Amino acid sequence: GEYAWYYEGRNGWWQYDERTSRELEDAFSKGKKNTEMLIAGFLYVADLENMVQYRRNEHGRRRKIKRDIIDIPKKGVAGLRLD
Ligand SMILES: Nc1ncnc2c1ncn2[C@@H]1O[C@H](COP(=O)(O)O)[C@@H](O)[C@H]1O[C@H]1O[C@H](COP(=O)(O)O)[C@@H](O)[C@H]1O
Repeated sequence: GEYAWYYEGRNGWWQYDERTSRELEDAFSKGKKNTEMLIAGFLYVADLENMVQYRRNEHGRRRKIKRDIIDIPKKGVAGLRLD
């Protein structure tokens, strides 16, 4: 039973990078309703009640997030395609 964090792409799921995934897991484990993440130098909000992420300070997409097993189909990790 091993788990990872994922964010929605247009037609699939991407796994979060290792550091961010650990931060999400910490926040989830403490019962936090939300947390902030640094993604490529930009601040994002992870809303753990509604299970969505979005950029903190400027416009962007709302992406679904989920916590699921490692052994699911996925597109890659943090924008780096699996080959
Ligand atoms: N948690 C994250 N980790 C890495 N990159 C991210 C993340 N959140 C946003 N970005 C990137 O930040 C940009 C703006 O996202 P927005 O509007 O939400 O703030 C996007 O390019 C985001 O990257 C995604 O989309 C790419 C295409 O994936 P397809 O739809 O073809 O599956 C792919 O690189 C994928 O990683």
